[PDB]
Amino acid sequence: EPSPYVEFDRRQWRALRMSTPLALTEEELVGLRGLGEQIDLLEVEEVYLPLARLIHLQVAARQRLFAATAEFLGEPQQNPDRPVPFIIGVAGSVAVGKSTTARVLQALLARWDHHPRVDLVTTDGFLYPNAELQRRNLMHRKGFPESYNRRALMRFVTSVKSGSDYACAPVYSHLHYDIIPGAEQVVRHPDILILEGLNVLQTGPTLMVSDLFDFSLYVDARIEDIEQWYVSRFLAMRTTAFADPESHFHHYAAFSDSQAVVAAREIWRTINRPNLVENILPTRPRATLVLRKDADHSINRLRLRKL
Amino acid sequence: EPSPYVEFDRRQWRALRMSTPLALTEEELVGLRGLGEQIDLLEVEEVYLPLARLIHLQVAARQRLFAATAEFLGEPQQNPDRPVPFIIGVAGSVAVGKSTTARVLQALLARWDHHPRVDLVTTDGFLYPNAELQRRNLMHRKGFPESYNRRALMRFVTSVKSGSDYACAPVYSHLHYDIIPGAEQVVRHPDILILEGLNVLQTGPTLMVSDLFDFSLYVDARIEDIEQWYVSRFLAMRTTAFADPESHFHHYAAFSDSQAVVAAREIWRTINRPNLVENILPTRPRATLVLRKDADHSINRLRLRKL
Ligand SMILES: Nc1nc2c(ncn2[C@@H]2O[C@H](COP(=O)(O)OP(=O)(O)CP(=O)(O)O)[C@@H](O)[C@H]2O)c(=O)[nH]1
Ligand SMILES: Nc1nc2c(ncn2[C@@H]2O[C@H](COP(=O)(O)OP(=O)(O)CP(=O)(O)O)[C@@H](O)[C@H]2O)c(=O)[nH]1
Repeated sequence: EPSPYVEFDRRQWRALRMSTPLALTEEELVGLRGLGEQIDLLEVEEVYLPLARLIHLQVAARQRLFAATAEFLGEPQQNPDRPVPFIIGVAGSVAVGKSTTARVLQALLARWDHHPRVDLVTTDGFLYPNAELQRRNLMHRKGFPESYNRRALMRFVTSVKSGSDYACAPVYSHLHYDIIPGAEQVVRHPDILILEGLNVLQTGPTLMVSDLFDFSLYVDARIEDIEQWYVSRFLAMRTTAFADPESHFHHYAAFSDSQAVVAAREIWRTINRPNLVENILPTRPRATLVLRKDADHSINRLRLRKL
Repeated sequence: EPSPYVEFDRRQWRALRMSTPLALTEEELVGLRGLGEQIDLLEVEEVYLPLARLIHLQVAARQRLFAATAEFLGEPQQNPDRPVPFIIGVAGSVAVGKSTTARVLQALLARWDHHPRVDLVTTDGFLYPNAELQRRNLMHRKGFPESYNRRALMRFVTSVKSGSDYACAPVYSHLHYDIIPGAEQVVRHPDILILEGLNVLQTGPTLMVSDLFDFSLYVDARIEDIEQWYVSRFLAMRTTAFADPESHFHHYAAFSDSQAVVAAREIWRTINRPNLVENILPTRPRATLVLRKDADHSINRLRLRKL
C-alpha cells in the first residue's frame, strides 16, 4: 500500500539533523516555553533542527515555483531584497503545546545566515471581540471556527504573501479575555511568516489561509493526554495567571483542587473537546508534518507528507 | 485590495503564448471535440498554448520541490528516467466542455520534446456500479460525490504519483450506463497524469485527490448557459447516442423536441444543477486556472492563482 506519508521515530528523525548548528541557550528556551511544557534543548536538537533543515531546503525550492509563474507572466524578475514570503501554519488542540512549538520554530529560523525576518502571528488577534461574540451568541464557542473573523485573517495573510510593505492584525489580551482596543501587531514584508492557531489548517467553500501555506505543522497527542495537560495547567494557573486580581478569571484562584478539576473538565467537555474532534483533528491529514507527543509531552513520533 | 488571483482577457492571455509551436491539425482537434463544443484551432492557439507553456514552466519547478524533500531525507537522487509524475486536475459541470479541455490538453503536452508519456483518466471509471448504487439508494445521484468510490480513486492517484510501475482504474460504459465487468485502464508511470471529473477538486476530512494535484483547471460558465448547452445536447443525442438500440437511453430517441426539453430540464433540475451548486462550484476558488466561457462556448476570460 503506497502512501502520501512517511512515519518516523525520533531515532530516524534526529539523524536528519546533519550538521545544522544549535543556536539557542537554556535561558532563551525558557522564555519561549509555556506553563506545563516539557521541551528541552535535547528535543530541539533531535526534533526541531531537522525540521529547520527541511524548511531551509523548501524555502529555496518554493521560490522557484513563484518565479516560474513570474517567468510565464513575463514579469519583472523577483527582487532578491524581498522574495515571496514563506508561510508556515501551526495548528493543534488547546493545551497541546503548539504555541511553544511556533515560538521555538521562530527562534530557530531567525538565527539563519543573513538573518531572515521571521514573524509569528497567532490567530488570537482575529477572534471577534466579546461584544460581537455576545451578539452572535458565541461567548461559549471561543476557539470554534465561527468565533474568528476569518475574512480579516485571510485579508492579512493574503496581504503579506502578496508582497505588501505592511499589514496589521489586532491583538488579544488573555488577561482581559478580549481584544485590546487600539492595539495592533504590524508585520512588514517578512521573509517567513508563521501563523499559529487552532483551525489554521481548515478548508472551505472559499479560498482560506490554509491554501496560502507553503508548509504546515500539526502538533498531536492522544485526546485523553491533552485533557490531562489541560486540567493540570488549569489547576496550575490558580497561582500564576488567575492569581492576578485583574484576571478575567480571578475567581478561579480560590477553587479547591477538586472544584478546579470539576470546572476544568466541564470546559474541556463543553468547548475544547468538541472543537478538537469536530474541527481541529479533521485538518490533521493535510499537515506537512505531524509532531506526535507521548503522555509526557515528549515528541517521539513524526509523520511527514512526501506527497 | 491585494488578491490571490489575477484575471485575464483573451487579448492579455494570448500574448503569453510566446513562441510555443502549434502541433495539432484540424483533423486531430475534431477527434477530441465533444458534441456541441465550439473549440477551434484559434482558441487552441490563444488559450491552450499559453496554458501549455505555464505548465511546462511549472513541471520543472515542481520537481525541485520533491527533490528538496529527497535531499532532506538523504535519499537516492531522483531517477531522471522517471521523475515524480505531475498531476493535473480538471473539473467543472456536466456539459461545460471540461472533458474536451482535458483531451485537448493531453494532446498538447504529449507533443513536447523527448515526448512525455501523458495519461488521461476520467473519474467515470470510479463510479460505483449500478447494482451498488441501487443498494446505497444513489441511482439518481450519479455524479454526486458519494456516487464515487473516492477511496479507490485516492488509492489510484496515490499509487501513480508515488512512482508505482502500474496502476489500474475500472472503466465506465456510457452506452450501458454502468461499469464494464472486467475492463481496466492501465497507467504506467506517466510523466503527467490528467484527472478529469466533476468533483476532482473537492476537499474533505481526509487527504483527497485534490491534495495531490500540482495544477488544476476549472472550466466555468454562467449557470443558465450550461443548462442551455445541456438541454440542447440532450436533444441532439436523439440522433447520435440514443439512436443506438443498445443505448440504455434509447427510449429518448423517440421524444419530441418539447418532450425532450421537458425531460432534459427535469434531469438538470433534479441532478445536475444541485450537484453543480452544492459540490462543484464551491471547489472553483481553489483551481489554479479558471477558464470562463461565454454563452457561445468561447473562452474569453481567465482567472489565475498567483497565490
Ligand atoms: N490568562 C489565561 N491564559 C491562558 C489560558 N489558557 C491558555 N492561556 C494562554 O493563552 C495561550 C493559549 O494556550 P493554548 O490555546 O492552550 O495553546 P498551547 O499551544 O498549548 C500554548 P503553549 O505552547 O505556550 O503552552 C497560551 O499562550 C497560554 O499560555 C487561560 O485560561 N487564562
Ligand atoms: N451515451 C451518453 N453519453 C453521454 C451522455 N451525457 C454525456 N455523455 C458523454 O459522456 C461524457 C460526459 O459528458 P459531461 O459529463 O457533460 O462533461 P463534458 O466535459 O461537457 C463532455 P465533452 O467536453 O466531451 O463534451 C462525455 O464524453 C459525453 O460525450 C448521455 O446522456 N448519454
